Amino acid sequence: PLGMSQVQSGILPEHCRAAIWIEANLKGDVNALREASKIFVDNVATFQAKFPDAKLGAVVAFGNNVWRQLSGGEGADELKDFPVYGKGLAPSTQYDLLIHILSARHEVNFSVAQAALAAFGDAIDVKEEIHGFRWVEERDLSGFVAGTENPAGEETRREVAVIKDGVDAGGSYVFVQRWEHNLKQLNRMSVPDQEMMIGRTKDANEEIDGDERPVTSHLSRVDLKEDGKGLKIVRQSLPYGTASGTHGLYFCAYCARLYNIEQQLLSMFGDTDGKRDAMLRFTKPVTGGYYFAPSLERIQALG
Amino acid sequence: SQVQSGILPEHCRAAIWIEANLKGDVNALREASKIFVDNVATFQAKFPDAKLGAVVAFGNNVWRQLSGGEGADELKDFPVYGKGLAPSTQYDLLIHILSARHEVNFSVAQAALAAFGDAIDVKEEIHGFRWVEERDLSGFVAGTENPAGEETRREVAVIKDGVDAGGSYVFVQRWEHNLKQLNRMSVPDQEMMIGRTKDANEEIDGDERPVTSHLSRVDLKEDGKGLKIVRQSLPYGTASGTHGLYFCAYCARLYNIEQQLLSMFGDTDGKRDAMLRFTKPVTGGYYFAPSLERIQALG
Ligand code: HEM
Ligand code: HEM
Ligand SMILES: O=N[O-]
Ligand SMILES: O=N[O-]
Ligand SMILES: [Mg+2]
Ligand SMILES: [Mg+2]
Repeated sequence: PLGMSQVQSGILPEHCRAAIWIEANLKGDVNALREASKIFVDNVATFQAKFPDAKLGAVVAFGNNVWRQLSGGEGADELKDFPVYGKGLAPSTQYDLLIHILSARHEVNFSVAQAALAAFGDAIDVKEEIHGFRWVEERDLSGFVAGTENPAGEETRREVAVIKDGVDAGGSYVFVQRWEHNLKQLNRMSVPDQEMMIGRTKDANEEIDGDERPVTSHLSRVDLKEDGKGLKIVRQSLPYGTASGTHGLYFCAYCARLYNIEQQLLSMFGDTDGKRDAMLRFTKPVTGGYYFAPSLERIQALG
Repeated sequence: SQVQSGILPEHCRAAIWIEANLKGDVNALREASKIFVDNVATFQAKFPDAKLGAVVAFGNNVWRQLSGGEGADELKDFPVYGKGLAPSTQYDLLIHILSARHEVNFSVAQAALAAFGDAIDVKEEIHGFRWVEERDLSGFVAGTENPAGEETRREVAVIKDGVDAGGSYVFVQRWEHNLKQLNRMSVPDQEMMIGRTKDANEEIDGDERPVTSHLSRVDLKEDGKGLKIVRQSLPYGTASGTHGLYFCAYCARLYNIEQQLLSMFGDTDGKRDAMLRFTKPVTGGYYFAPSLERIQALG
């Protein structure tokens, strides 16, 4: 549709059961990312045509250094390399390229991931590939329901995640961060203590009032308002891993303003008020990066 | 004697395999196995749509101890085949979980680990998934000639009588595919390597395909009697890292599996399976899956 800016298909879908994230560095000349990105989004359209019931979406997104090159420095004014927070409590592993694929069918996501790798070829060095899965009752592996207060429905998710006007219209900022859960440590905590750590009840998933939970509770850290206006984000996080090996949450969020994500990280990691998130008692982040997801027509026009 | 629930279900969408060694007292496996099979029954009741099943199976040394040397006459440690071309990684314990729902399998695998606790040392945990059109990652449909329906699957996989009635022998072997090597082959050449056409999945006449084709290696008859097995194999891995097929088969006789391995790996006639051009096995083990009644009678 001329004069408009179409969002990449992976930002908005809700309740998808499976995802693949690929994070990679650029190995050679940045020009190689131009044709590869166009091939990949075309492949996504082909898979959507072949598998209409998968409800597939995907996003290509770029780190600061390569996006500044590809854009000539226009727009994406908030973009920067992911900093450390809490002096290293949240480590930084900023890469050049993020691919996020999500759908109702893991097997379709796998084919799409293979297509991404064929498009980019040896221009990229893959740093990790994570297969996310929705767990029972949409719970995080800790046993708490994850997603309840996420923006709901296309209209509100667009408001929160999608830039509305100007050169970046239809684009979004992305944050990804892989957490490694220590479930043995979690299971040493009583359920009441776990509920004070999160800020919601475990079985029934009821919010515990802000004046009845510690300021270190996760909800107290991240449910932030500025003069009454919530700093909302669109989360796409999923569980990942093996039962006997590494497992946790692959955190992913989209926002039209990087600012909202950063304020939540400054809060969680001790930089705002000297207190940190209680979830650090059982889980820790081991990666972190910021990316810019251009509109689809900005990709299709790379050249 | 009732069969363990994971042998017979067809067309699973996802599986988890856990291979482990015994670190503690062999007697710890008795109570743990009973706990786990009860967990599986509870999960089936909670998730009836999942069509969940699971199997606990034991390596030769531990099974001889748990059984007092009675039955399981064919059981032995997995040897190398082809003098080492197929490696051997025999462990003490196999747990196989399968269903329509990966997330249910994950909860079941956590329950297995809780039941066995620190008596076991996990050596491998593999998450299988059914790919598009039930194809192996090579692009060839996998499973077409597998026994179909409970009647025939019981005939092939489940021991009929005696002390082992309701049990089965299990073989597991992880393969690592090199899809770059595969993709350098023309499609006609790939078809002659497998023995079936790629898109349409039609058998190529045995008289017109190479004797090294996969089907010529594994579709074996003895005076016209097919040496059938029940395969539960699935794709696994990451797109950018290691990926392949996790091969898994059940049979009432270990013999049928072993004859296929001797054929594939050059021991029978000096010829090897043509798929070794692009994929290779990296683990291998044999296990005995007792009936449920036998498990209940352990401790
Ligand atoms: C180990 C990692 C994490 C776990 C297990 C986790 C878990 C949860 C849970 C259980 C909830 C409550 C239900 C819900 O409304 O979704 C929640 C809410 C939320 N989380 Fe997290 N989370 C993690 C990391 C993060 C990070 C890193 C951020 C932000 C940078 C974040 C932002 C949010 C937000 C904004 C909410 C909604 C709060 C509200 O408005 O009520 N989470 N999370
Ligand atoms: C890389 C590993 C393997 C791959 C990709 C593979 C793939 C295939 C394919 C594409 C077929 C044809 C369709 C079908 O009927 O299922 C097939 C058939 C079969 N495979 Fe394999 N296979 C592998 C390993 C093995 C092993 C290790 C064995 C036995 C020990 C085996 C036994 C069989 C049998 C019995 C059949 C049916 C043959 C017939 O009666 O037509 N396969 N396999
Ligand atoms: O709130 N973590 O998706
Ligand atoms: O024939 N391999 O499942
Ligand atoms: Mg709130
Ligand atoms: Mg035949």
